[PDB]
Amino acid sequence: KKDGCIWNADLVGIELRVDDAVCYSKITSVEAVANYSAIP
Amino acid sequence: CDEMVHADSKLVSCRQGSGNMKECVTTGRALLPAVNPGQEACLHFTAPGSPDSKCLKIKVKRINLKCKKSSSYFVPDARSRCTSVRRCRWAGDCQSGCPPHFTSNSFSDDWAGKMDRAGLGFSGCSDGCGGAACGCFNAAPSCIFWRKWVENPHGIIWKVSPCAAWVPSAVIELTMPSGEVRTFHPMSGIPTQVFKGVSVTYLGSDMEVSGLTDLCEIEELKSKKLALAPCNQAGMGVVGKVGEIQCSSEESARTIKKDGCIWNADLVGIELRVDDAVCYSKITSVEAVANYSAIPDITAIRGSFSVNYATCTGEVTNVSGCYSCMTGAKVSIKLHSSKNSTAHVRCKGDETAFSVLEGVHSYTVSLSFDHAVVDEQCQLNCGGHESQVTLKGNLIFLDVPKFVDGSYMQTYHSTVPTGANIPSPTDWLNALF
Repeated sequence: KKDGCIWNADLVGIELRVDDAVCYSKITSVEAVANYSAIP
Repeated sequence: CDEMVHADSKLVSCRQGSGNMKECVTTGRALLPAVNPGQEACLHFTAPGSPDSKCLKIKVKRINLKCKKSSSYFVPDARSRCTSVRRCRWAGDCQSGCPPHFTSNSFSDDWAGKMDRAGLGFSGCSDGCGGAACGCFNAAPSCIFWRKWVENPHGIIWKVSPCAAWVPSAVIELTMPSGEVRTFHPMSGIPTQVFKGVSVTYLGSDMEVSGLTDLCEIEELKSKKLALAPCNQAGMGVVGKVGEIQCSSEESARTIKKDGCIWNADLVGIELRVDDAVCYSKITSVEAVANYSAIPDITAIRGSFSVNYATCTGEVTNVSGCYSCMTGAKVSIKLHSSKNSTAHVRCKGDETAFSVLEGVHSYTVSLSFDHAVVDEQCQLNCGGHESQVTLKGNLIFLDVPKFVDGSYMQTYHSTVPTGANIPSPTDWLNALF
């Protein structure tokens, strides 16, 4: 809800059909995407 | 299920809406290890009250390598048609200097402005024939107006997406404690979050990864077959790529009428003559232009659940054979219970927990386990504790008992054991000194 935080252009996966559109996404979780250590 | 992890019910907030059966609402986070393919994993729910509890079964089916549709675009089959209305000067009265501005949508010259069966084709004048040969008797030359259509009589449409990556993913079926079964495909190599009902599943272990070049998928709407290509894609049609017309409505993918889809500058082959213009094209079909092939720790996060809420006997019947095989041996138990309920672990089984569910009759539900020797003791299954015991000789991967041929070779191997040392001892005295 706060304006300070900032989106990504065309990040969210909207795709169309003959009737109505469905949702997908291409975002990545913080874990296991680029992780080089884990604190003991 | 062989691997099983119980919840962390320390989050306790249950409203006693009904006294006979309780109610509760809870959430949290869980960390269950990845099960082998072809088997289902469990998740046990606990309540401070004893009699009632539920379960949740997560079934895996396949391991494969797909990638997520970051975009989506349609491609019609372009064709180039072109018309020509040929006024001559003082009869079309068209300007001596051709108007450098051109109205690319209306064309008031031929019937005002209407729907154009082309997607933003261009406009222009031309050189001028004038004299007795063209016959309208004026000396000065005549401008000619031309159209170009990008058209599609009977299209075959392809939808394409440039993931340009490959990460492992699997097939998951889910079992809500209520009894719902909803399917979906989680991209569990990437921390994607698929939404359904109350729960969400996410990442696993990428125990193997591989690399591959810039390729992505081509699929046909009539479903001829499935095709693969270098499959370049962006917001615009770059030179020499597979996809030139990139158009974003299937219901408008037959004709060319939606604005979303985007042309190429000077793509269509209009050429002039002394009378009228003719059509050509330089577009390339998807096939045989750049084609490089032709196709022949799973964990979940919990939302605000909708958790819901006597005498019972076990009465086993038989035992099967497996120890140290990746599936385990299957055991059958014939129970009856006056209520619909779920069971729980045998403490002395010493291999895995339990999560059975029964109807109010005498049935049997069979589960998989492995052991060196059968013990089968100490289960707090259902309602009350019962201590039933089984006995059977389990089967393991061993040698062949059928013929006992290895017995004969075992007797032959132990041959002249003392003889060699006896000859060695006498030679040892000579060799040492």
